[PDB]
Amino acid sequence: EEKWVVMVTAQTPTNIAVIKYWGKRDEVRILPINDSISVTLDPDHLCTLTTVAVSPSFDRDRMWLNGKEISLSGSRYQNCLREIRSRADDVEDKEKGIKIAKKDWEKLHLHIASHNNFPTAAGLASSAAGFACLVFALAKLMNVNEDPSQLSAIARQGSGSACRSLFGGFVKWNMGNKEDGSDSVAVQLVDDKHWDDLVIIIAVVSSRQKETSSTSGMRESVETSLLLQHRAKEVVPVRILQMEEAIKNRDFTSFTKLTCSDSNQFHAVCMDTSPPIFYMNDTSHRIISLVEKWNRSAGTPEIAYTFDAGPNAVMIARNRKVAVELLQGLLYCFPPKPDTDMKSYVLGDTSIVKEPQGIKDKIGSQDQKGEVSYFICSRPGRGPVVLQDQTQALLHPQTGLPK
Amino acid sequence: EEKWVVMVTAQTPTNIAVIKYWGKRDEVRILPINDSISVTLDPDHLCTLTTVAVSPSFDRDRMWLNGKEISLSGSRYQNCLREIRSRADDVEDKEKGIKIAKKDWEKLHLHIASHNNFPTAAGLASSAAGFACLVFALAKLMNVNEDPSQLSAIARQGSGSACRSLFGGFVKWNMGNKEDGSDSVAVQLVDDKHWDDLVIIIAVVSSRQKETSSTSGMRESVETSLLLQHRAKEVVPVRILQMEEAIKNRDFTSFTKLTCSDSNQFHAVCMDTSPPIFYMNDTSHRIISLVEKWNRSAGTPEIAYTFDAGPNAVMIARNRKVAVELLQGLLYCFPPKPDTDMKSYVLGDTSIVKEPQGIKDKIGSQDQKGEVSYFICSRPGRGPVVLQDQTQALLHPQTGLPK
Ligand SMILES: C[C@@](O)(CCOP(=O)(O)OP(=O)(O)O)CC(=O)O
Ligand SMILES: C[C@@](O)(CCOP(=O)(O)OP(=O)(O)O)CC(=O)O
Repeated sequence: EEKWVVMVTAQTPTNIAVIKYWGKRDEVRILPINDSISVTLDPDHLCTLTTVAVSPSFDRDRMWLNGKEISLSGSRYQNCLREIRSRADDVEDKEKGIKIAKKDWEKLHLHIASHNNFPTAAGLASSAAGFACLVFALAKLMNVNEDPSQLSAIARQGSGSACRSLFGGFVKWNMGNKEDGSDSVAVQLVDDKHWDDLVIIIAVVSSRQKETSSTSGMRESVETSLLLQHRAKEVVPVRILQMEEAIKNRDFTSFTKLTCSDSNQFHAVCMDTSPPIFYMNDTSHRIISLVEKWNRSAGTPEIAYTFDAGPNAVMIARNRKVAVELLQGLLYCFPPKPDTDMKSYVLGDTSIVKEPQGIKDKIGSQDQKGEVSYFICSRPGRGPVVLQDQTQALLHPQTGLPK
Repeated sequence: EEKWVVMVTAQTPTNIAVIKYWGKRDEVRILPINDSISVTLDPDHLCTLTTVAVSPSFDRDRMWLNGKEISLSGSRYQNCLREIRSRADDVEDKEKGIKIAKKDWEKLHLHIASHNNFPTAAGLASSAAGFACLVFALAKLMNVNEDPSQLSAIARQGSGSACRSLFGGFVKWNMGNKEDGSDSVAVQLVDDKHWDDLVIIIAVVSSRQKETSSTSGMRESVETSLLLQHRAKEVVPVRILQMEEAIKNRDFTSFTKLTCSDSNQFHAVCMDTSPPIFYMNDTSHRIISLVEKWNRSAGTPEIAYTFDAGPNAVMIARNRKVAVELLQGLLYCFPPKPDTDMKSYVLGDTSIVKEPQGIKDKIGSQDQKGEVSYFICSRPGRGPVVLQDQTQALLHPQTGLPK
C-alpha cells in the first residue's frame, strides 16, 4: 500500500457568548432552544491549532489533544467525521502525484493532532475552538464545497458553541426550525473591525471545585428548571434583537445591560436546576460588584461582564483607556501569589499591560491575595485561518504521527 | 394628670418560609404576588419578647429595641399603630381603678420595649417575630375583639412575614384578591404537634458582606427580574397545593423536593435581578452540597434546606436520629474557631447536642475552620403567648420606661 500523506493545519479562535446558549431541543443534532450571539476573540493565548492528515497507510482514525491520544469513539467526534466525510470530494495534489477519488474517502482513515493554547486546568471552552478547527481543517483537506455557514452546521454537531467560531467578529447562531437541523447555523453579524475599540479581559479564577459540564448541566436544566422555558420563549428572542441593534450601532450601554443581565439570568437558570448548579463563586461575585460599582461611579457604563460554565470572569471594556484603568484596578483588588512574575500573571496584548488614587475611587477595597490565577487581555478577532508554514504543523509530514 | 400604667408582655416566635414570599403588588398595604407557607419555630434562642404600656402621663409614642430607643416615625410602625388603635375598645382594670374609654385611645400614647433573642449581627428576621409581637401584645392591651387571623392582617402591614407568626405549626399567608387587603391573612394549616418529629438546625454563617434588605431587594426584583412574574403566576400556586398535601400527610420526600427547590428558585430570582442580589455565599453552597450528597447516600431524603435573605442555612431533619447524625456531620465539616466552648457553638434543645466513620460516609471532606459562627437547634413551635410573670416585663411597672 501507498504511503503519501496529505495534511492541513488550521488555527481557530474561541468565542464568548453575550446572549447565552443553554438547553437543547435535540441532543443528537445539537439544536438549541434559543438563538445565541457571541464575540470571536483574537487568537493569542486563546486559539486552538489543529493538523489533520490522511494516508492510505493509516489503519485507524486517531486523534491527539495536547500530546495525549484520545478516543474518537464518542458521538460528537463520530458525528462530525461522518458529516464532513459525506461531503468530501475529489482531491488532487499534482506535485506529489496524489489523486483521491470521492469514493476513496469512505475508507481513508485520518490522523488529527490538536493543541489548545488556553491552559487546560484554567477553564476555557476548549470544545468550541476545537470542533470548529477540526471541521474547518477537514473541509480544506477533503475539498468540501461549502461556505462557512454550512460548515457551521457540521461543527455544531461536535459542540453547539463551536459553530459560532467559524466567523470573526460578532456571530449569531440561529436556532433554526427544521427537524433536520439544516438551518441551525451561524452567521456573521459584523466583522472584527466594526467595533475594534472593545478590549476584553478574562480573569481566570482560582477554584478546585470541578464544574458540571455544560452538556450535562444544560440537560439537567431542560429537565428540571421551571424558569428555562420562559427564558427561551419570552426573554431571549427580544434580547437577540436588541443585541443585534446594539452591535450595529455600537451602543455600549445597551450592550452592557444585555450582556450582564443575560449572563446573570443563565446563572439563575442554573440555580433553579435540581440539583442546583453553581458555576460562579465568591470571587466571581466580587468581580461583578467591582464592575457594578465602577460603572455607577462613572455615570455611563464603561465595563460589561459575562460568565460561562465556570467562575472565570469575562470583562469587556468600552475602549482602551478604560482597559488600562481597569487592569490597574484589578491588580489592586486581586494582588498575586507571593513572588509572581507579572509577565506570567497578565498575558495578552502588550501595549495595555505596560501602563493611582483616582482609580481607588472606583473600586474601593482590596481583597485577599491570590483569588485570581491570572488575567488575559484580548480583542474581537477574525475567524479561522489555514497555516501554510509547515513548521507549525503538529503531525510529522512523513509518519503522520505527532511531532 | 393621672399616672397609672397598664402594660402587657408577650412572647412571639419567629417563622421560616418553606414556600417563599418575594415581591409585593402593594407597597403600602403589603400584599404579596403569591401565597407563602412557613413553619413557626420553638421560641428558644429565636423568639422576640415585647412589653407594651399605656399611661396618660406618656407625652410621646416611644419604642426601645434591645436597649436602644428607635424611631416609630416610619410607615411600618405608623401603619400597625394606626390599625390596631382604630380597633381599640373599652378597657377596665377594677383592682387598679382604671377605666379607658374607647375614645381615650385616640390620645393615649404608648411605650414599647422589645428584645430579640436572636443575636443582632447574626442575621435572623427580627422583623417577623417583632411586628407580630407588637400587634399581638397591643391587641391584648387595647381589648381588640379580633381573632389571630384578623390580627394577622395588621401585623402584615408591619412586615409581610410577620403575619405568619400569629400561629404555631405550619402557616399559610394567603395572597388575597381584595384591594383593601382584608383577605390577605395567615391561617394555620396544622399545629406544632402534627409533625413533631421534625428537627431544625440553623447554621449562622460567618459573613461581613452586608445584605440587601428583603424589602428593597424584592422591590428591585419586581422591577427588574423577568422570571419573577412567571414564578408567581405559574410555579408557586402549584407548589402551595403540593406543600399543603405534603404537610397534611407528612410526606417528607415531597416536602424536601419543594423546600429545596423553592429556596433555590427564590435565589435564582435574586440573581436575575438587576443589579443581581447574592444572598448565599460559598459556605451556603457547601452546605447545600453536603445536604444533597447526604440525601443521595441515604436513598430516601433525610434533610431539607432553605435560605432566606442571607447566607444562613436552615436545615430540616426528618427526625431526631437524623438530627444527631447531621449535627456530628456538621461539626466535622465546620470545625469551630480555635478555643471555642461547644456550649456556645451549638445552642438549642440539649438532648440532641449531648450525642464516627459511618457518618464520614455521607459528607466526605472537611472544610477550613470557622466558616460557621454557630448552630441553633429548634423544632416546630406553638404561636405567641402572653407572659403573666411581671419579672419578665421589659418596662418598669411605674415609670413605663425600660428596666
Ligand atoms: C454556557 C455556554 O458556554 C454554553 C456552552 O455549551 P457547549 O457548547 O459546551 O455545549 P454542547 O453543545 O453540549 O457541546 C454559553 C454559550 O457558549 O452560549
Ligand atoms: C426572603 C423572605 O424571608 C422574605 C422576607 O420578607 P419581609 O417580610 O422581611 O419583607 P417586608 O414585607 O417588606 O417587611 C421569604 C419569606 O419569609 O417568605
